[PDB]
Amino acid sequence: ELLKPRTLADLIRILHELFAGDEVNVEEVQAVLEAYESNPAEWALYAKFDQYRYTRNLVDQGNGKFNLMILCWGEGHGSSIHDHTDSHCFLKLLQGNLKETLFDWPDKKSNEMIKKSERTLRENQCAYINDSIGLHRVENVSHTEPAVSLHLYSPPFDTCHAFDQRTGHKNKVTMTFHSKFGIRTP
Ligand SMILES: N[C@@H](CSOO)C(=O)O
Ligand SMILES: [Fe+3]
Repeated sequence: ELLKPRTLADLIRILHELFAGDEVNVEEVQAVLEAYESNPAEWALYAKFDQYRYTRNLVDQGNGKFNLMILCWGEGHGSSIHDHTDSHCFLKLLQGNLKETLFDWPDKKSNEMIKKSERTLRENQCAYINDSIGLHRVENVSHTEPAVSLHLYSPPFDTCHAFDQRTGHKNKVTMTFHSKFGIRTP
């Protein structure tokens, strides 16, 4: 039975229930994430920005089944074209807007990676990606408004690949956390 999360804390409790087993009902997880109405007071602790690039701030470790984190995107900050290491990845906007550009997995032959589609993700909306859907880039294209998003990955992963848009060549990258549970983790 899926109920509306009343607060971020309630959302976390609900997620622990939805991930108690060995599989993931993607549509139910997406629905509960969408239903949580972003309340900035509840997540201010995690919203730690860096001047030069987007930051990843761990909120909950999901008793091992998932990581829930808040990403903070300065004006003009974006990601690489990347995969998600055989994990489910949910993205919900808490503040601002992000542009998501989708790409196909490259062929082994070196070639320009052409965009398959793009969309604008708006406040409170929840998107989903996995490697079977494709690769993506996420960017805050705003010149005036920082963006904040809530991300859930299951299983957790701390490495992925970044893809060179001009060739499709990939490189392994290790992901780091700017903070964990509200504490800066240099
Ligand atoms: N996967 C990127 C953010 S775009 O993914 O919903 C990251 O976790 O840093
Ligand atoms: Fe991503």
